[PDB]
Amino acid sequence: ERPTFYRQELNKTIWEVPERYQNLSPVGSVCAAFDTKTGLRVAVKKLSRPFQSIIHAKRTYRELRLLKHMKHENVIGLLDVFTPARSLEEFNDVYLVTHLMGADLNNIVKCQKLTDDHVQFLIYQILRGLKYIHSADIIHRDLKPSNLAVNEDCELKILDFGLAVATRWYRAPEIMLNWMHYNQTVDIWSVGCIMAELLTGRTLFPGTDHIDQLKLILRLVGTPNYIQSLTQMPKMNFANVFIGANPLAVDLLEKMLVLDSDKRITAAQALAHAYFAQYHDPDDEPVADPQDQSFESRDLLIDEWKSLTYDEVISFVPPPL
Ligand SMILES: CCCCCCCCO[C@@H]1O[C@H](CO)[C@@H](O)[C@H](O)[C@H]1O
Repeated sequence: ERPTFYRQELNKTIWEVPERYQNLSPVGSVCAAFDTKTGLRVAVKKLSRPFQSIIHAKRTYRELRLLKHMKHENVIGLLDVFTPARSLEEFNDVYLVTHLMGADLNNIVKCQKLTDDHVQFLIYQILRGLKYIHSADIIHRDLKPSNLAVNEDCELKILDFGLAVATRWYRAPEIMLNWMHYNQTVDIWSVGCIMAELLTGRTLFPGTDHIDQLKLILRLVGTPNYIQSLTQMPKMNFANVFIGANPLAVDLLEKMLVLDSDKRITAAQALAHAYFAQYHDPDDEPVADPQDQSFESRDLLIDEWKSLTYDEVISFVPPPL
């Protein structure tokens, strides 16, 4: 049951891992390995400093639990979680294992010319995935082409949250102006820009800095403070803009790239949209199981949070095959 572990020096860090994980190679805390058992390419993350203090011990607990909970075909899943520790008394480090995908959306877009057929399929999957994360009270906030992975079968997974500027390009306006209580539809704005890049092959808002990213946005959607001082920009007609896009692609877009986060279509509404008629299937578009958050109101010592995390690691069961 317990694997043989081996040890290794990598970026001034000694990694200790089960012997199934071979060829460890860091990228930028995170190593790519080859899982000889499963013949699968994997990423292995070793956690930075769990149990650092009390607020981290607790954050490590909460987020491990959130991650264990993820089970959906369009969302990164946990293949494995382990520690070389042989007892709670010596438990310090925690390792996470997920599979490494092969391609992602940015390397794809920068190499091949997609048809509307390809686009409809990719976005459906992204939205189906987004429906699920949102339903689990999560707000991803860095949705970008490089963190949208696709494997051989063209199955796409959303990758990069509770885990780890090209991002500013896909960021919702309200996220750049330090709103404090922003909405889940910040993620739908991201989808809209990704979608626009799929339809055309080009970056919609390739802006350098904050205010300038924003000048570029105003130039598409027209002007809605330092804004009561910004130039008059009239609203562009999206059909005149996206020369080729299925007029259904354009209507969905018109509803994603809206400034008022209150009027922006949700993940669930967008799935029901006529652009997705061939894939839309309401009885296989599931939401997250309720999770218990009793611990959320507990006030324990660091070795209690560590005790609990330990027990989560130990109890983890991997995906069947
Ligand atoms: C220069 C334009 C910047 C963006 C304009 C408004 C962005 C989103 O809109 C606003 O965002 C808030 C948080 O999500 C909400 O509380 C507001 O009700 C909503 O209208």
